[PDB]
Amino acid sequence: SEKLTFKTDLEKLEREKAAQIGVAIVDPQGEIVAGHRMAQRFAMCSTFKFPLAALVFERIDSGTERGDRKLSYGPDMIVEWSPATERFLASGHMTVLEAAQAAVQLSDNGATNLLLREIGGPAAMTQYFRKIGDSVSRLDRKEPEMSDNTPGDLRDTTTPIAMARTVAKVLYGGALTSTSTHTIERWLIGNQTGDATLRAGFPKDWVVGEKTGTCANGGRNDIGFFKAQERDYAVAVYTTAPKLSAVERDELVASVGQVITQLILST
Ligand SMILES: *C(=O)[C@H]([C@@H](C)O)[C@H]1CC(SCCNC=N)=C(C(=O)O)N1
Ligand code: NA
Repeated sequence: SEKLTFKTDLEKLEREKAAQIGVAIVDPQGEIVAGHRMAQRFAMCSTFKFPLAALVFERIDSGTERGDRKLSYGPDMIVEWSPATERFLASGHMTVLEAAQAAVQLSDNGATNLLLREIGGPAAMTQYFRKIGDSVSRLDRKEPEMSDNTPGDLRDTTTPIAMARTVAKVLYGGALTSTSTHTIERWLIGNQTGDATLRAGFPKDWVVGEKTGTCANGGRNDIGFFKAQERDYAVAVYTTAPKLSAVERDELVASVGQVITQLILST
């Protein structure tokens, strides 16, 4: 059984790395292909920035937001890991689209918070999840405190299956116009932060786009999509590995990518 091999290999990683590994893979309609701990809650950390960008694109599509609107800010908006926000600080603003692209592709925290300020805060992010059919994912705080990942805390969490289904809804389920869907996919493909994680474990000919996260207390996550030839999939990987170094957590997620690949290729 290829799915048994998948389960067994993930459990071997868990045991040897002292880790918990949550995975869900779904088809474009949100039907389950495979998973592991798929309805266990994990901290979203930076992975929520992909759904945030989807919210922004939905508002742009609808006309309730403009992509080129200038969002002004001062140094108060600079928090840890805000590379683009820092570069644009002297100019005094970033546009909605510049901020969204920095949030997705650099995981820029300042840019994320700038968009959160604009779209109605964590409550509004959570409302968007509910609107697209996700009753599980919740944002409670801005960055970086939302990534605290205190054991047991249900704030700022999702499950692998809820998030994989949200990804499928955004990319394949008509949440966005064709133009906006294409743009967000290109942003995910061009992500600058995921070279050593999930996509490092996929075949080089698969089209892959993803959004990473790193949380306190050993969280390392990666969510997105892959196209294996003509077949499209949405995937969410959430891991917790307190005893590993940062490099080893990257490698753990890449290893999960290889386990996913073995399943897809062999089935
Ligand atoms: C998201 O999970 C965190 C945010 C909560 O601070 C950011 C930080 C990182 S990695 C830290 C250094 N970044 C780049 N060199 C990520 C990430 O996407 O892995 N998101
Ligand atoms: Na300020």
